[PDB]
Amino acid sequence: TKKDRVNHCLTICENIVAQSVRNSPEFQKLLGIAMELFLLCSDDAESDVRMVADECLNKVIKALMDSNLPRLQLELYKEIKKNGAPRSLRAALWRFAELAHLVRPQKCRPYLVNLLPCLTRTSKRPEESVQETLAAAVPKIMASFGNFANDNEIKVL
Repeated sequence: TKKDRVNHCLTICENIVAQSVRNSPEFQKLLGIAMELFLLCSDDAESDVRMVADECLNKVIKALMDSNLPRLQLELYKEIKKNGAPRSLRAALWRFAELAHLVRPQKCRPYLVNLLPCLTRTSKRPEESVQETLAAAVPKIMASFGNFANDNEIKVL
C-alpha cells in the first residue's frame, strides 16, 4: 500500500526541513536514518512511493546544503559502497555526482580513494539504466576529484 510509506516519508521529510537548529549529533543520527529511508523507498514497487522519496531527497538536500553536506555526501556514499539494487544505487549515484563540486579540497583525496573501488564495481553491471547513470556521473566526479589521483589509480580506472 502506497499511503503508509508516502505519509511516513513526507512526515520524516517535513520534520527534518522544518527543524531550525540543524547542527546537533541527534539531528545527524535522524538525518542518516532519513537518507536510508528515502534511498530504500527509491527501490519500492509502488511508483508513488518512488516519486515521493525522490522529492524528499531533493527537498532534504536543498534544505541542508548550507549545514550538512559532510553527512549528506557520506550517506549517499554508504549506499554506493553497498552495490545494491539498480534504483537505490542510481538514486545515490546521480545525487553524489551533483554534490561532488561542493566538496572541500581537504576531503577530495579521501573521497577519490574511497570512490575508485565503487566506480570499478558499478562499471561491471549488466543494467543499461545503471550504465547510463554512470555515463552522467563519471564526467562530474572526475572533474571534481581527478587532480587528487595518482597515475596508477587513473590506469586502474
